This record gives sequence, structure tokens and C-alpha cells, in this order.
Amino acid sequence: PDSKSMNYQLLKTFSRQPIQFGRFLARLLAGLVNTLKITRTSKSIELNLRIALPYLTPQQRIAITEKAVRNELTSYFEFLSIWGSSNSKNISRIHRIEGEHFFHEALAAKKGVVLIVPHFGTWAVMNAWCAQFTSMTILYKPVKNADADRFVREARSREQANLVPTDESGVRQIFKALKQGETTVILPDHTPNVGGDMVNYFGVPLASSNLSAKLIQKTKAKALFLYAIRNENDGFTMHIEPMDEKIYEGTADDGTYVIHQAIEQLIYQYPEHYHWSYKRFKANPALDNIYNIDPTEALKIVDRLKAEALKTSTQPEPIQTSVM
Amino acid sequence: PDSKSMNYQLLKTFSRQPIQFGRFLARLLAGLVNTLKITRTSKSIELNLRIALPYLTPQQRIAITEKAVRNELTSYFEFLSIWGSSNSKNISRIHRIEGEHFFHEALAAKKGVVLIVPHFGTWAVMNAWCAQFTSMTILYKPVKNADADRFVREARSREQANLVPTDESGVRQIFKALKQGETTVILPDHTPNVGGDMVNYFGVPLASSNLSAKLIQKTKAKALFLYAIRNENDGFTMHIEPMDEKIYEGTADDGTYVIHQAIEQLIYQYPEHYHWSYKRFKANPALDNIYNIDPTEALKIVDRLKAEALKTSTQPEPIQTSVM
Ligand SMILES: CCCCCCCCCCCCO[C@@H]1O[C@H](CO)[C@@H](O[C@H]2O[C@H](CO)[C@@H](O)[C@H](O)[C@H]2O)[C@H](O)[C@H]1O
Ligand SMILES: CCCCCCCCCCCCO[C@@H]1O[C@H](CO)[C@@H](O[C@H]2O[C@H](CO)[C@@H](O)[C@H](O)[C@H]2O)[C@H](O)[C@H]1O
Ligand SMILES: CCCCCCCCCCCCO[C@@H]1O[C@H](CO)[C@@H](O[C@H]2O[C@H](CO)[C@@H](O)[C@H](O)[C@H]2O)[C@H](O)[C@H]1O
Ligand SMILES: CCCCCCCCCCCCO[C@@H]1O[C@H](CO)[C@@H](O[C@H]2O[C@H](CO)[C@@H](O)[C@H](O)[C@H]2O)[C@H](O)[C@H]1O
Ligand SMILES: CCCCCCCCCCC(=O)O
Ligand SMILES: CCCCCCCCCCC(=O)O
Repeated sequence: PDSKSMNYQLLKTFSRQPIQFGRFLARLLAGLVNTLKITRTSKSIELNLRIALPYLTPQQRIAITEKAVRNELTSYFEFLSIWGSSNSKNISRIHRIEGEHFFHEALAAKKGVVLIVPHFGTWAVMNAWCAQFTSMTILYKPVKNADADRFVREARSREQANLVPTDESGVRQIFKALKQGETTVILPDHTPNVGGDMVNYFGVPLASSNLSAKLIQKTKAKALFLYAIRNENDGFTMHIEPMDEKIYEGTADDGTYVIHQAIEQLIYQYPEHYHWSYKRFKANPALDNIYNIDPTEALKIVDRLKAEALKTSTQPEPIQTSVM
Repeated sequence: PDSKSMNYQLLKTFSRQPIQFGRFLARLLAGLVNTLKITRTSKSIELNLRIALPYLTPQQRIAITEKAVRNELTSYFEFLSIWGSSNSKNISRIHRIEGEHFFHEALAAKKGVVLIVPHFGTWAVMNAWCAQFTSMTILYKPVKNADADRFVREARSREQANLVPTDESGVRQIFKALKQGETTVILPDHTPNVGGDMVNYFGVPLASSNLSAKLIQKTKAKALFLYAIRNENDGFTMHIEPMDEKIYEGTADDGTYVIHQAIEQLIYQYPEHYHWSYKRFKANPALDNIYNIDPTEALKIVDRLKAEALKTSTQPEPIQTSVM
């Protein structure tokens, strides 16, 4: 009787679509199979977990890898439902919130609020809820495909999000919004398309955005660390956590490192909910090709590198922050 | 602008489903990724094409393999739409029919009609159309999953198909229906679960059903060879072709071989429309593990085997039909 290798509701919904729908979807899936994109993604997830969580045993690593594949794909289907739904419904999708106090307090302080959202869990579900208490200005990068871009921006417009370009005009508009006491959402854990700073990530110096830290340290806005995880029964639990006050100290690179620590701790606790498909660890000049070589050699290069970042740090010369 | 890496209608339909739908579908897809079923299927398609069409060049073989992956997946989504639709709509899905004359003539003869349908193209689309001219009795094997079985049988009941078990009681009911001048549909190109006859298939002796030939040679029913191919624009072209009269001669094994020839010719003409995922070539005691070993060694074993089936055939002893 081995089970739920389909549901009848599923089959009936697919069955009621036009033939064109099925043909287009099959062409999409087949394109994914024929170009090996699915295998490539699975292997990048596996390598990333080997890099960041080297203490897992082979068995634990298999369970986590399989669950992370499942969970990230699930998150993206969930995003489809979220971006097809009204604000009311998306708000009612939040069943439990932890740390709401810090959000309302940060809004009371009227110094601005920077919501720091890693690519983790079902993060797109939080926006509707946040939006009922504050205006939000958000960096937006148009999706490469026009129809998808279209869809996403109906979603964001329904949320009343103020979308701004991912360039210095968008950054200026975010500074302005924070000055007025409003809110922005930054996902800080991808590699910037242009620039910037070599900041350690799981012990590996990686080129990293400084945006969060620059906004926070200049405006003295409050920084909150946010994430949402699906519940056993169709709901989500949202978590709001204040950023360590160290984030205000030092250079933007120092604050960036504090954000990195928060991300690391979240992953350590919930490794199966991080979105591991992204090829983050390529962002070092020694690591440009680690997703394209033999996984074991890749790991040896990474280990060499983490080994040098320690002594060059006790050493007074800035080896690891030098960009060439 | 590279394109139709999604459509907006697609995204909006997925977006309007409940969150449960997305979670269940992602769990399904992820299960497929995590158990390597997708890679395994792709490799079985590739091996089957190497076995049956050894004259293809590597480039031609890649184009055909990719198109066959696309086309079989497309066929199954099309089956979903067909089995969710009314008879009227499914009939209007047939835009062009070739050889309709032979079908109406076979019904006029009132000796019964056996429709021989390879697993090819979009074969499930033909049933509704056939059903408006004749009653149909069909072998049915319950789908392993209960919900899917459910769905499929609403589809067949709406078609007024008389489903019968895949055992000798079903065979007796099909004989009875043919005696009355009615029609049956047999898909003859899979390996039987129990028995039977070593019949050459692309030069390889494979255990094969004899059902079609036994029905046809006893009842003298007319045998028609049927297949449907999707058109450029959302329709399908159906093809009805009389079976070579040799099918009436000799043993059931001889008639089975005539069906095999018809299938071979259809594949030679339309290799991209055959459903190549099925592991048909395992059905020989020398070939039990060819989908699980190195593809080149597999092909060497197959070539050895086709090499012996020739001389043992000119030789008077029945080497290849001996079942042990
Ligand atoms: C219909 C097929 C089934 C549906 C599921 C398809 C999964 C598609 C995921 C492909 C890989 C991720 O694809 C990537 O997703 C992110 C969101 O994370 C998009 O990001 C886009 O939306 C987010 C949030 O509104 C913005 O912050 C971002 O600026 C914008 O570019 C990227 O533009 C897209 O390239
Ligand atoms: C100029 C920096 C030099 C260092 C680069 C070295 C190698 C890079 C390692 C990982 C880089 C992956 O390269 C690319 O980065 C961009 C921009 O962040 C990603 O884009 C992604 O991040 C941005 C920022 O949150 C999101 O708006 C978007 O949803 C997402 O898809 C691309 O999906 C990825 O293909
Ligand atoms: C919701 C996910 C997306 C939908 C697409 C899913 C593709 C599923 C295909 C899996 C592999 C094929 O799965 C197989 O299909 C054939 C039809 O060809 C089914 O066959 C079933 O229906 C046919 C026609 O009504 C009958 O002749 C047969 O007796 C019956 O068992 C098998 O019971 C099933 O095991
Ligand atoms: C007892 C015969 C001894 C020879 C067997 C030697 C190895 C077999 C090689 C290929 C066998 C594959 O083994 C199995 O055959 C059965 C029955 O036909 C298939 O079942 C399939 O064929 C039947 C007959 O049309 C369809 O009703 C059904 O839709 C389809 O899924 C299974 O999908 C396949 O898993
Ligand atoms: C610790 C692993 C590196 C961080 C980057 C993960 C972000 C996932 C976003 C999904 C995607 O766009 O591919
Ligand atoms: C010439 C290749 C062998 C014939 C069997 C193909 C039938 C495909 C049915 C699809 C499936 O059930 O896996």
C-alpha cells in the first residue's frame, strides 16, 4: 500500500488543466532532466553541507541532504502559494510568532528597522505580516524571465512593498526610508554581483555584501534577525531575534561578520531548513571552481584555505582581506 | 530573454492551489531526486535506444534521447488531462484520423476487433473516439496506489470501457466480447508478469505475451494497429492500419512476431515517440541485469546474443525458444 506516491486531489487538479498546461510543464521538467540541472543542484547541496558542517557522519549527512532537497523545493512551491494569495490569507498563515516585542519596539524607536532574512525556511511568508505595521522599502532585482518577474511583482505590490533598484539609487532610497523610521528587508547571504568584502563564513573568507552593516551603523536603525519555519499542520512559526549589539561596532566588515555568526548559528540549529542550492563558497579566488571538480579535492582546497585564514589573522598583515 | 522557462498562466495556476498541494508535490518530486529514479530512467531510455537503433550516430542519439524523455513525460501529463475530461472533449481532441475505413469495416464484419496499441505517442486519447462506435472490453491491472487507481477507473468508466481482470477470466470475457463482434484494446509490448514465449524483438529473443495472436487466430477477429501523435497545435492525429494477414498463419508465436515487426517499423519511423523508459530488454535469461551494469558491457552481451539467435535459427534445434 506504500503511499502518497500520489494523492487523488493532486491528480484531479492536474487533470482539470488544459492540455497546453501539461505540455508546457513537461517541457520544463524535461529540460531540467536533459541538461543535468537537477543532478548538479543535488551535488552542490551535498558539497555545501560538507563544507559548512564537517562534523556530520555520512549517515547524518545523507539524511540532512535529502531533507534539505525536500525542504528547499517545498519552500519554493510554498512561495508560489504565498505570492498567489491575499494579505489576509498570508497573515493567517502565521500561527506563532516569537519575539514580536522587539519588532514593535524597533518601530517605536523610529530610527528605522533592518530585517535581516537569510535564505532559509519559508521566508517570503513573513512580509505580509510585517507589512501591516510599517512601510517597507526593498531592493529588488527583476527576475530574468519576464512572466515570472510579472508574477512576483503583483505579489510584492499587493504587499504594498516599495521596490527599488539594486544599485546606489535603491540604497539611497533605503537610507531615506530608515531615516523616516520605516523598514527594509535585506537577505544578506548571497554573493554580491559587484564587489565587496572578504568576510569569513564558516571559517572561509568569502566576498560579501556590506549593505546591512552600512545601513545599520550609519542610521543606528534597529537590526532584527528573522526566519519562518513551516509547522506540522499547514502553518508557519515566525522568529524575530535582536541582532547582537556588537553589530554597531567597528567597520561595516565587522558588522557583516556579526550577521554571518547569526546565520551560522541558525544553520547549526536547523541545517535542514537552509537553502543549500546556492553556490556561495565559490566566492573566493582560490575556490572559483570547487563546484566543478572532484568533491574530495574541493574539500581539500577548502581545508587548506581555512587553515591559512587562522595564522594570517594572528599575523599582522591583511592576507585574507586583500582583493586582487 | 531566453524564454518560456515559465509561463505566467502556469505560475498563476500553481499559485492558486492550497499550500498542501505544493507541499505534497514537492515531497513527490524530492522523493524522485533523492532515490535517483530520474537518473535511472534517463539511463534506461539511453540503453534501450542503443539496443534497438544501433545505427544512430552519437549526436543523433542524443537528440532522440532528449526528445524521447520530453515526449514520454509530455504523454503522461496529456493522459492526466485526457482522464480528467469528458468524452466529447477527448473526441474533439482528435483532429485527423488515417485509416478510419478499416475500423468501420472491421466492425461491419462482426467477427470482433482487436486494437493493437503499442506504448507510444498519446495512446490513451484514442479510446473515447473508438468507444463511440463499439463496446470495448479491456484487460485492466489495478494501479499499485489506491488513489491513482481510483482516478484511472473514473476515466475508464466514463469511457464505458468494460474492465476485466488480467487473468484467464478476463481473457475468457474478451473472447466472449469478440465473438459478439465487439472490440478489445491490447497493448502488446510489455513483458508478461507470468510466462510466456521467446519472440524476437529488434533481433533479441524476449519473453512475450501471446494474447493478441491467440485471440486473433482463434476468433478470426480483425486486427488493427493503432497510434496517435500530438500535432503542432494542441490536437492529435490518429492512425489505424490493418495488420499484415500473415498474423493469421502459424502458431501464436508467429503472429506475435508479426506484431513485433509492426512495432519495430513504427519505432523506426518515429523513434522519438516510443515510450523508452520501460525495461523491456531484461526479458531474456542472459539479459537479466543489463540495466544495472556498465552500458558498454551490456551492449556487448546483447550483441553476442543477437549473434547467436541467427545461427541457432538456421540450425534445426530450438535454442532460442527453450525456456529454462
Ligand atoms: C512552475 C514550476 C514550479 C515552481 C517552482 C519553481 C522554482 C523556481 C526557483 C528557481 C531558482 C530560484 O530563482 C530565484 O528565486 C528568487 C527568490 O528566491 C528570485 O528573486 C526575486 O524575488 C525576490 C523576492 O520577491 C526578490 O528579493 C528578488 O530581488 C527577485 O529577483 C530570483 O529572481 C530567482 O532567480
Ligand atoms: C562581484 C563579487 C565577486 C565574488 C563572486 C565570486 C563567485 C560567486 C560565488 C557565489 C555567486 C553566485 O552568483 C550569483 O550572485 C547573485 C547576486 O547575489 C545571485 O542572485 C541572488 O542574490 C541576490 C541578492 O540577495 C538576490 O536578489 C537573488 O534573489 C538571488 O538569485 C545569483 O543567483 C548568483 O548566480
Ligand atoms: C501528479 C504527478 C504528475 C503526473 C504524471 C505522473 C506519471 C506517472 C507514470 C508512472 C509510470 C507509469 O505508471 C503506469 O502507467 C500505466 C499507464 O501507462 C498504468 O496502467 C494503468 O492504466 C492503463 C490504462 O488505463 C491500464 O491499461 C492498466 O491496466 C492500468 O494498470 C500503470 O498502473 C502505472 O503503473
Ligand atoms: C514472467 C515473464 C518472465 C520474463 C521477465 C524477464 C524480465 C522482464 C523484462 C521487462 C519486465 C518489467 O516488469 C514488469 O512487467 C509488467 C507486466 O507486463 C509491467 O506492467 C506493465 O505492463 C502491463 C501490460 O501491458 C500494463 O498493464 C501496465 O500498464 C504496465 O505498467 C511492469 O511495469 C514491469 O515492471
Ligand atoms: C551556507 C550556504 C551558502 C549560503 C547561500 C544560500 C542561499 C540560497 C538561495 C537559493 C538560490 O537562489 O539558489
Ligand atoms: C522497444 C522498447 C521496449 C518496449 C517497452 C516500452 C513501453 C513503455 C511503457 C512505459 C512504462 O510503463 O514504463
